[PDB]
Amino acid sequence: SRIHPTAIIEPGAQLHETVEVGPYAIVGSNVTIGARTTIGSHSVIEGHTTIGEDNRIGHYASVGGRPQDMKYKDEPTRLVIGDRNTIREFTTIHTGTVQDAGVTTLGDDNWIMAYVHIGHDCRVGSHVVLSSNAQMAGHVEIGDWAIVGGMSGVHQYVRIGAHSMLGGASALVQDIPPFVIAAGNKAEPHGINVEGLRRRGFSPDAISALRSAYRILYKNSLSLEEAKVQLSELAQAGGDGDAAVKALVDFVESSQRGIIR
Amino acid sequence: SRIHPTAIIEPGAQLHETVEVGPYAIVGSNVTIGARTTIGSHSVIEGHTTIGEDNRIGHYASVGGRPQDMKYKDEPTRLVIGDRNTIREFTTIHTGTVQDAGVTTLGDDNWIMAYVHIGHDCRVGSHVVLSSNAQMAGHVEIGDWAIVGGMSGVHQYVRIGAHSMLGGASALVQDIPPFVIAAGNKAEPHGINVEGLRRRGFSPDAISALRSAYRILYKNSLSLEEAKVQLSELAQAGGDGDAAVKALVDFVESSQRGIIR
Amino acid sequence: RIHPTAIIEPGAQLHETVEVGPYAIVGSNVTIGARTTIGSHSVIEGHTTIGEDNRIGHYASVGGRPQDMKYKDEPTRLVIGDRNTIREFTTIHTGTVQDAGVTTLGDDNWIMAYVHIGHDCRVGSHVVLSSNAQMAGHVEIGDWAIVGGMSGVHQYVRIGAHSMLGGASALVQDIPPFVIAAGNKAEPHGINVEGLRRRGFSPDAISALRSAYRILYKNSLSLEEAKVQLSELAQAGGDGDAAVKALVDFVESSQRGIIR
Repeated sequence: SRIHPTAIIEPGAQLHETVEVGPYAIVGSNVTIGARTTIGSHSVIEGHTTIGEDNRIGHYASVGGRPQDMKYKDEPTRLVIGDRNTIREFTTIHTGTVQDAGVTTLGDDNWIMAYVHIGHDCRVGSHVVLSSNAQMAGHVEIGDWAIVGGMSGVHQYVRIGAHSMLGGASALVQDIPPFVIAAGNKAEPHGINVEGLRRRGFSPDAISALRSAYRILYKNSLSLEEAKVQLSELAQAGGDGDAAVKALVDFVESSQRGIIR
Repeated sequence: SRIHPTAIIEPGAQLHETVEVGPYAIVGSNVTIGARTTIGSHSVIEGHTTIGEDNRIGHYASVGGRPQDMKYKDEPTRLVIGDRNTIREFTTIHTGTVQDAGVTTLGDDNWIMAYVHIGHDCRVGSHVVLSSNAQMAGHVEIGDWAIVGGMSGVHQYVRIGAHSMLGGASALVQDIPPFVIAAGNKAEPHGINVEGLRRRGFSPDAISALRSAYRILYKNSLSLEEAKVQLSELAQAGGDGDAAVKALVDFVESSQRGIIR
Repeated sequence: RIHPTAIIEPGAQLHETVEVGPYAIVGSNVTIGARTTIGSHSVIEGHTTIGEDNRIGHYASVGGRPQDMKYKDEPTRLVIGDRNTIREFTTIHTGTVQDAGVTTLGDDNWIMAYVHIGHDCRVGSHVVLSSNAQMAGHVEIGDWAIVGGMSGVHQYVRIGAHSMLGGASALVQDIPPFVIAAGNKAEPHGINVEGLRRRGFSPDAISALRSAYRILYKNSLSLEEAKVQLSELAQAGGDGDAAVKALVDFVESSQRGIIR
């Protein structure tokens, strides 16, 4: 049996014929699951939840549970998950709220370790690593390739930029710009994520441009507005780093909570 | 049917006819559950445990497990939970120890989020919010309406005053006085919980008296002895704030671990 | 003894006296020795060997695969000894072929709820891991060590025997044996005197260790100077000499360095 005889697939659940479901797991009536996804023993998949293909969901995974927001009134809010995600034990990923945009999202190729909590209305990209017991409150955005260290907590509405890194045992209450390492309680910036950018194929010129960008943003007493002018010009320098610097200034121009400093 | 056929209700458990119990849940022989309480799938309710009415206990909730105290020798100690509590996933609430009063207590209208841990002999009031992965070691008192932020740890024997707030990712090793906001590792005081109090119906004059009390206690260079005298006088001003200030000074005077500074 | 709803995969080797509660699962490569009990909903898997007189609670994930992205399904191992208490929502993982292929726990350990023991950890005996203490890969924990609740331990850190880590601490370097540490990040705060007394260390041995602590941390010595002076104390033939030797051998073998 691809579906264990002790699993409960509630009428209405839509599972591709190739989906495997382990013992004592439950799949709710409003769940849709794509090809080759596996669900481990004791997991509960619920909510108005769409899961993609080739996902490896472990034991005791709570996927699609309702928001922990006291304003939630049982609205059929949504959770959408892409492909090739690894989701480990004692994880929680919640659906959205009608006060925001009604949907929590997770992309592709993510690595979600044990005890990780993804609150209502989060938007997580692709190739993200969420280490053990990393916990995000509502409406957190996490860009592609970001790494969140273990036993870290992230405040509601915070944005974590693409290719950024949050050290373990950190408390993050403002935005991490893309490409930046942050750490501490509360978390502060500590340079460009050089090791990460090297492993991902960024050139020494692109990395060197981002080091300049970091200096401009943090180490010259520039106001955020003054920094944006300088960063915008650096983004047009004609170098390997142009696109990366443009992503940085687009992220800082759009910050709600402001950025860590 | 209200009790899922795969749920195990041990002979001797006393459930009101309207209690619902989901798949693969277990309810122990010494458990009592009152009207309209729902127990989610995979949950284990055990110990000498009394649960009230209209409680919403989610999946994978461990309610009434034995103390994690090396002195515990399988005594039939108790856990008492009131009415209208919401208890989410991967939660742990333990019975008491015979070295204290043999009981852990939770009142009514509490919001207990995922990964929350309530150790032996805790005394939790009503309208309390315990955010995700807030963990309380043994013998912690939590006053009505208090809020504890996510990923926060509270040392054994700490008291959390009514209407106080502890920020996320904080470590609390001394008492938080009622009406006070605190944050950090270790946690320090950061003023009166002004907006909380206003939303709960505290008058402008009551809040102003509490702001004055906060300065007396923390900002005016007074010894603890001098602050207690001045607080005792402020509590007799004849204003709306009198009862709140009295509660504050009565709390300060009863502290055994001391108050946060 | 085995609840009818428990799933014991063919191949699992359980002593006749092992008890297994409702809805628990024991994998085909697991061995479990005499008088060990497994609570409801627990999943015991991997190439896992568990000893005698263990008390494993509900929702215990024991023998799960490494969270290392390099893991490719190799038959790596977890070994647990005797008389361990392992509480709820715990995770203990097997090893990786990039280290020595095995995660190990000794005897008489107290493993509280939400504790995480990552791949390739090596945990001794009489260790207390308090609620939600989490250890990344390749963490070594010496005998009698106590790790406080909601603390995180970086990969490859070594916790010395008889040490203590306070709650809500973040440990990124080694704790020498016999030392108290606390904070985010964790810093040293003296010899664990109360611990040593309870465990039978003599007053002379404790005084030697306090002297050793000052040499290492309080006397403005370089590491190289401190090591020579600790070695000279270890050679002086007093009660406590073996303990001081253990300290300097630990400091000399540190890869990540010691907390300061």
